[PDB]
Amino acid sequence: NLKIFSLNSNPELAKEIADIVGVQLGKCSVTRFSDGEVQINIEESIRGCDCYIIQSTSDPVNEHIMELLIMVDALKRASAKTINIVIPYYGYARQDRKSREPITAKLFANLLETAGATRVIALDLHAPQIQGFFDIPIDHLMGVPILGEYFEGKNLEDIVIVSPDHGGVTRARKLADRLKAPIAIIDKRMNIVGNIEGKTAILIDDIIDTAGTITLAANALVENGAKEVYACCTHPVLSGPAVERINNSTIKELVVTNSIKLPEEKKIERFKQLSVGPLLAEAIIRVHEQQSVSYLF
Amino acid sequence: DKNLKIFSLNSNPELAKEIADIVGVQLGKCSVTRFSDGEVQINIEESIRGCDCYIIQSTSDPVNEHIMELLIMVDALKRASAKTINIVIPYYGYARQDRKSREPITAKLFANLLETAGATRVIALDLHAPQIQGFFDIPIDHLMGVPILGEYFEGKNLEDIVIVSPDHGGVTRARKLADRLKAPIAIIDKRMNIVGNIEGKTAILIDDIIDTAGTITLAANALVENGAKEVYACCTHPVLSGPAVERINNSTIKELVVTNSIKLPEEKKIERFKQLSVGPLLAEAIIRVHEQQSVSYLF
Amino acid sequence: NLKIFSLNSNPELAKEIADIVGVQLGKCSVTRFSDGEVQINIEESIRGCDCYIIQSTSDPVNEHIMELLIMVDALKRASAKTINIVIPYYGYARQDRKSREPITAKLFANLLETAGATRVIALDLHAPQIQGFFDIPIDHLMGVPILGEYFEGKNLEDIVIVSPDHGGVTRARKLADRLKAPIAIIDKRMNIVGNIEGKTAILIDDIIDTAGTITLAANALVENGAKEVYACCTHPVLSGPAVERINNSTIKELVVTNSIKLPEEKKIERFKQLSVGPLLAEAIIRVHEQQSVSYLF
Amino acid sequence: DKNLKIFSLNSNPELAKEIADIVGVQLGKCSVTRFSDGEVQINIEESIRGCDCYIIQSTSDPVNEHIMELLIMVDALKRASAKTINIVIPYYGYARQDRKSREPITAKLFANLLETAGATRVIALDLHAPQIQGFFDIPIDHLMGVPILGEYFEGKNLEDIVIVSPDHGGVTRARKLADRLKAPIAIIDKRMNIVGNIEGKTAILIDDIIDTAGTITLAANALVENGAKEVYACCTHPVLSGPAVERINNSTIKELVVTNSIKLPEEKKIERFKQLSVGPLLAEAIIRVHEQQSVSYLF
Amino acid sequence: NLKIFSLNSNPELAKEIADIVGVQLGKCSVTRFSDGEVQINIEESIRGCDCYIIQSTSDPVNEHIMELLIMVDALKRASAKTINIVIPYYGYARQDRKSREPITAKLFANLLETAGATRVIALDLHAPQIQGFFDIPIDHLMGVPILGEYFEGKNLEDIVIVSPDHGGVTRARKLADRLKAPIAIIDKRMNIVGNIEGKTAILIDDIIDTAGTITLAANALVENGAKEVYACCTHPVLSGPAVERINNSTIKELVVTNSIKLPEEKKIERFKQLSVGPLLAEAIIRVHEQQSVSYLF
Amino acid sequence: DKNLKIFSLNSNPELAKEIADIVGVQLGKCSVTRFSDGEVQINIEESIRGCDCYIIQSTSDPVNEHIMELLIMVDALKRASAKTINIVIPYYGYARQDRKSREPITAKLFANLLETAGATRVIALDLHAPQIQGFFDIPIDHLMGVPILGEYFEGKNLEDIVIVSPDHGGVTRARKLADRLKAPIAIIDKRMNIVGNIEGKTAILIDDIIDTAGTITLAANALVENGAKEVYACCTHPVLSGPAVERINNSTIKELVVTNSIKLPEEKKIERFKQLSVGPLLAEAIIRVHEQQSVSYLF
Ligand SMILES: CP(=O)(O)OC[C@H]1O[C@@H](n2cnc3c(N)ncnc32)[C@H](O)[C@@H]1O
Ligand SMILES: CP(=O)(O)OC[C@H]1O[C@@H](n2cnc3c(N)ncnc32)[C@H](O)[C@@H]1O
Ligand SMILES: CP(=O)(O)OC[C@H]1O[C@@H](n2cnc3c(N)ncnc32)[C@H](O)[C@@H]1O
Ligand SMILES: CP(=O)(O)OC[C@H]1O[C@@H](n2cnc3c(N)ncnc32)[C@H](O)[C@@H]1O
Ligand SMILES: CP(=O)(O)OC[C@H]1O[C@@H](n2cnc3c(N)ncnc32)[C@H](O)[C@@H]1O
Ligand SMILES: CP(=O)(O)OC[C@H]1O[C@@H](n2cnc3c(N)ncnc32)[C@H](O)[C@@H]1O
Repeated sequence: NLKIFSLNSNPELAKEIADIVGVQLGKCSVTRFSDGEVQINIEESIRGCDCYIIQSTSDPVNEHIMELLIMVDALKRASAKTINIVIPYYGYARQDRKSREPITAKLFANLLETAGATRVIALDLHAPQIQGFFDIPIDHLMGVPILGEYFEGKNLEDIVIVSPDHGGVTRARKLADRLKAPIAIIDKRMNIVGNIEGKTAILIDDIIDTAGTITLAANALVENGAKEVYACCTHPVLSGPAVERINNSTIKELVVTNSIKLPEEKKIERFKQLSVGPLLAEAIIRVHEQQSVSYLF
Repeated sequence: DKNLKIFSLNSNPELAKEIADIVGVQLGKCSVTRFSDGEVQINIEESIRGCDCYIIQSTSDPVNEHIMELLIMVDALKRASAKTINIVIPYYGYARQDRKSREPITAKLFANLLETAGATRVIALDLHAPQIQGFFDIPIDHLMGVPILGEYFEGKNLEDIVIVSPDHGGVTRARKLADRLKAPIAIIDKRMNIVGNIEGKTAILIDDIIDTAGTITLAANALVENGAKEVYACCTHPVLSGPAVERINNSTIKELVVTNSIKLPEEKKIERFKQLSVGPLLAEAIIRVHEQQSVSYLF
Repeated sequence: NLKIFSLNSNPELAKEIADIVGVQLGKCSVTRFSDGEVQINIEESIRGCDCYIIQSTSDPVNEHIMELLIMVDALKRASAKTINIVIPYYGYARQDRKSREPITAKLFANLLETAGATRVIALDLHAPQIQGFFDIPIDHLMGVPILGEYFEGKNLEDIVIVSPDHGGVTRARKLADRLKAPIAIIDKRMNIVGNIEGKTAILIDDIIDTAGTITLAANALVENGAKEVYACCTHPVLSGPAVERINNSTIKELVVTNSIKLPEEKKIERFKQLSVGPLLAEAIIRVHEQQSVSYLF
Repeated sequence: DKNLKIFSLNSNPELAKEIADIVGVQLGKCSVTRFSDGEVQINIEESIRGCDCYIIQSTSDPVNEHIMELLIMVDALKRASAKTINIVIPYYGYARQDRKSREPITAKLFANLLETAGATRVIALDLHAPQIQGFFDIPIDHLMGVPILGEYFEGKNLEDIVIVSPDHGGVTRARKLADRLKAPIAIIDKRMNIVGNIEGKTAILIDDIIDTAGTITLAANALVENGAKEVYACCTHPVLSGPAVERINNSTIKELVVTNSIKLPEEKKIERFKQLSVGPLLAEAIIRVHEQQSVSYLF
Repeated sequence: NLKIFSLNSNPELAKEIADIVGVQLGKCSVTRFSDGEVQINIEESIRGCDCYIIQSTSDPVNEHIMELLIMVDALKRASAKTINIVIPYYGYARQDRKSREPITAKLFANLLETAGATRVIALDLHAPQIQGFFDIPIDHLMGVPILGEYFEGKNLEDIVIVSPDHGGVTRARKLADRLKAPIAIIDKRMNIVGNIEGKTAILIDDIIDTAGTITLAANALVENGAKEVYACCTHPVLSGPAVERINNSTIKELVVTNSIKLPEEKKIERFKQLSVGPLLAEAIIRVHEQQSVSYLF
Repeated sequence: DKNLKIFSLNSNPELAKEIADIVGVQLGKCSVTRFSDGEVQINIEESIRGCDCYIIQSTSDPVNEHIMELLIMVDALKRASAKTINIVIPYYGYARQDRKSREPITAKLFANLLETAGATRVIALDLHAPQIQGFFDIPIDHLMGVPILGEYFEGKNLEDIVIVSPDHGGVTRARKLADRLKAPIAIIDKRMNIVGNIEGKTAILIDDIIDTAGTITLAANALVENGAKEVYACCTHPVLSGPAVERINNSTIKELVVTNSIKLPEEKKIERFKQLSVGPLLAEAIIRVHEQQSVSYLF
């Protein structure tokens, strides 16, 4: 009785997951009328089923958010037993606190619960406490282990983990612990805090948006005598001049995951993308059958 | 009062600017940008603590983007301690998805989203279905727009006119206008056929919304094909998506009358055309609502 | 684990349904104390069962509404697994919009959900959008097909479907499509709009309340040269002088359903009542077992 | 203020008219008819936008009809943008169904219905159970009615009196009156027996409600049968259903004292009887509540 | 799939129950940090299970209330299927009505539902209508039968049941009906109402807190010529000088239940404690398997 | 206005008394006792019907007792018809339990409890996590406390200073202070190691909370061990549980700076120490909030 659907955000990721678990993406239409309104029409009875919806609320965030919500509404109204959401990328998660502004990450939670979600599955939220913005169950998969493993495997010499900013220090520590390495941060107010001479430095953030912060960081590192420089993040937002900026940066290589569907029209040069499909696929099953999900950490 | 702060999001600023000027107030200062990211950014550069904020926004194309900024705004205001957050919606997008099989009822989902976000009340103009009004549990005032069009045509001084309902759902609206003008009604039983006398008459086609202009142009031509003196068309909401304009410019429609509830496509112009403003009405509605003077008086 | 109960509105309809599906109406007392308060006392354990309640909120609407709500409350408090409501006739559905008035159809929805309903099954609501006044699942059975079939079977000549008023046009179309006939409406402000000379006209509304609107319509038709006249509606409210007015009308025959229990003390003369028990009975099962309910349209 | 609009539904208009006159206000104008259909119709012919509306209604026989109109009224008002919708319930029907097996707790369901409909607050008089007060989450002020009856009897100047509790639940209420009159108490341990000295005494029977008058008449007669000087009976809520009147007119009760919280049956009259008004109290309660002057001062 | 947990209130009672039903108290830590905050850490996957929590909100009420709530939250967030609460002693139940005060018994209900409870099982609430403060199902076990049986068994002569105060009369009647005895009350404003000369009197209240009310009652009885005096209550709160006062009273014997864990440091002399474990144990099962719970009255 | 009623529960009365005196108001009269039973008793001896009540309470040790009385108070006030029930929390207990496995998120449960009880809004000071702010849906103003400490140190006129983050989460806070003082930052990468130049410097250790004083003392000593001119330490919330005091009195900390958000242990005194008051700030916050004057101006 398990049905999985993919909306428009990251279909390639969604089929990969579906194949790993072993089902066919649901028969559903997420269409559009002449104006600009979405017309969801579920092409099959899901009465009493456990439906999983896969969707990253990546660019354009508002459109993806709305179709997600409308789908939920369609499912709820159509008598699904559970409506479970799998969000590889939680858009608006940076707007998690306040001088005279909204807290969109919270508004979203509230919208999703209103719409009718039963539970949520997420990957590396910008702030781990966003988890508390919900009152329905939510499982938080972490993504650092994946990158750690790819780096661990690289066998680089005297490496140092670097936090591009003041909020990254925790994440940097998590990765520093894996590779058993020291940490240093970019005190950009721009300055380096910590020994980093002749070292292989790895820059890491949760999201690489405009690639502004990070490229500037990599160059400063080099400018301060670092053997070579790598950069990784979970969510490849790469908006604006991001690609051009990186292709021109000193970054030996950029490591990212497929939580967000890559821009088809512009390619990073030195680059590697790891998949998170295996991880989410495993969580679906484990949640669907009620097996320890904590077992994956 | 000085607690009447009014904001305009991106849907129809010209209309907003107008309703604010008419009222006699400066549009609240508010950063309503989008990050390059596409996510919506909001700064409200003016303490609104304890104020009564009115937000003006049509959820017209693109509906999902406008809906989201509206919601985010509300959230900003609620979190920033506004006293009341009142929504003025000249055009309620998704009002066509008002029932089901296995389909959603987006007009209802929206209501639910808006109340969740934190709205205090709503002001609307000609909803596709008057019962959408009941999808809310917060107060909502529903302004009719027919009177405005009625009046334009009345001063046109036409003779031998018949009001026409393009479809099976328009009959009520057609009646409202037929009354206001003391004219008979006829409908297009498109299954396509005319039901009622219309020979040599000046026919006025009326719908709440003119979207693709498909339904209506085809209607006008059929009228002509059935010997009607001349043909006019009106609606409140000018959605005009797709080939709408081209289709009308080529239609037999002597003239198309619409309101400025939805911001007109800047890049394509109807030829024989007239747009009436609904700013005076909403401005009036806001005032009455704000000071608690009867508004039923409009309706 | 399926239990069905009948309150006081339309017990004959309720037993018919119960027999079709195959169970015994629940052991429950819907009594009254000396004053005028209802005393519900469920004569059997329904702990963990799926309870279906059958009730039309017909005259007197307020009494029927209250017992329904009290029953729900009794069931909820007694640990039913699901409390599902089957409403053959949704009273107050005409009060679905606003000059300075309530929207009772919405207040009701809200009351029913507060009381504890799990879902609703309805037949021909005055306004299809009332369906959206709820946030719990609701299935809307339509009743026109039934009447269409009885008319289709009649083999009448050059028939025309007539909408007694400006709101009936949609319904009229639905029936016009069945019998493959043309439509005409009564533009009562009173006038006929459309060809209807020498035709067999069928008047149709969702409800025939005081029978005012409709009788006056039938006579006007005749007065405008119509071969003969029939009239149908789903819900036979027939309040006031309704019967007398029809018995005196020109209506060759009046077709109605048993959604509302007929006045025992006054009989229409030329008349036919079709049952909706088979339809609802089928919906119960299909909902209870989770089979496509959309399959019935 | 002029924002104190008061409405009366059908339960007890004489009482309502009185509380309005006392306060000094004209009862809000409101069509509160029923369609022939039996469904309840409502028009509120007077903009109440932004006003503070008080609704007066006992949910007495028929309880379900009165409950429904009350709810529909509230809905009308909420949808029509009243500022506050405050309910004044002289008699809270269903207060006897206050706990369970497989039975409902209607007093609670009601609270939940009233809040759902949209009430802002409630004012009540002698609930069958004081803890019903906790079934709400909106503010509720509970007026006691014993003081009123206490005072009538006090000025009667009787001697050698004993307060009697008709049953096991009345003992508290009996105490309240025994105190207010400095008298002893005795109860009817009906399982039927007297518990306490009562010989040659003037006994006063008191219950919150006198419904079928079954319990109480039988009590009075037993008292007499046990040598009591004379017997009086009082209660706040005169439900008097069934054979109540006949039973009392035939009882040994020298006199029955009640309040006008429930509208008296027009077609049958008690013989030896006295009705005290609770209008002055509620009127007072409304005023204090409305201007926010302490009301605990009553209680 | 049934798991039972015990928090800190009455663990002895909790194990007794667990043994009767047949399971092991859950693997969970209800710890404390240096400051004073509780750290709940559920030592095992309960995903999809039906969890029963046993806890009396006895002294200290606020601490016990908070751990209960935190546990619920932990369970809800951890995906329990149902979170069912067994409360042998409902603290704050005397604060059930209002001159300018809170109604804590109601605030509590609201807190418990917010936290995430599915249902409640309680024993002798101070006010039976507290039952209505909830909107989730609640089963109310009564405790008088137990004491009745112990008294019935005692074979005492011409006994009279006594209500220490004006609110106890109902409870007194329930017990008077068991032993087929008459009732009398203490009209303390202090006076006796009813014949009680040379009789064996049994004083009964739901709770014996400071033992003030009751000891003073017993002595008055004696002072009015009563053959001998016994006293019973369900909930042994015994705060303050309670024990000393009773040990010095004329009470031949005090009968109580183990709904509240007895003060380890001070012992009543003439005393008997009956267990309520068998009763609750039976309710767990019957609720868990959905069998008539009403069957136990 | 005279509708600014302020109450103090048991957490930090000296602070409360101060914020009330500063504002210029008499602390609302309210019995806030506990029965011998241990259950909390509440009488509010002063009609507050229609008033705007502010409650001051840190949910410091014992957290559960303070939380419960706060909730019960709110309940009392809500049931007693207060107009607004506004909470001032100098110290938000449980802010450390802000995420998960199989653990609760008590900071969130609390928010949910407070809103259920009936709060209208919240005023807080330096939450452990700024996003806790989003756990609420009622308005909440978050006051930063760094400015206060910044200023003390600024007037100390030190030279060659470095701000130090005891741990991986403090880096932001350290930056805020480094900025306000134009100093560099260094952190303790305790996995224990120093990251950044700190030789011969005057180091200031800063955390939001100093609980067991474990983390920080060990940090100060390591600094010294790495050749730092001298060492100071500051935090907003002085939890000082366990061996905290003893550990600091023995540490190398030249001086410890804290605020009075949490009431100091009466039985044990730090030696080299300075406590700054946050009363002026909250007092100011209350006023701005109450009259609806911008408060962002603080932050
Ligand atoms: C760097 P931080 O400590 O994560 O601070 C978060 C800030 O980034 C901003 N922000 C939120 N949405 C973002 C977006 N899409 N574009 C850029 N930054 C974002 C917000 O103003 C927020 O206060
Ligand atoms: C418009 P109607 O003929 O009164 O019936 C409503 C129908 O319009 C459809 N619909 C909803 N959104 C639409 C849109 N943007 N464009 C066209 N039709 C739409 C619905 O599927 C529904 O079947
Ligand atoms: C004919 P319509 O377009 O369905 O308009 C509905 C109107 O009928 C009225 N109405 C509602 N309840 C009704 C009833 N029981 N009696 C008569 N008409 C009703 C309402 O005032 C409502 O506005
Ligand atoms: C009235 P009591 O003796 O205090 O106990 C309450 C009982 O009255 C019953 N009851 C509820 N509604 C009633 C009514 N209208 N008439 C008589 N008894 C009723 C309940 O079933 C309950 O058992
Ligand atoms: C004797 P009663 O009729 O049960 O009245 C209940 C009263 O006892 C008081 N009360 C509540 N909590 C109590 C406690 N823990 N200590 C003493 N009495 C309590 C309350 O003020 C309440 O109004
Ligand atoms: C404090 P951190 O190093 O920023 O990470 C938060 C951790 O502190 C823990 N925690 C929560 N409450 C605590 C308390 N009172 N004392 C110490 N740690 C606590 C949580 O378990 C969580 O793992």
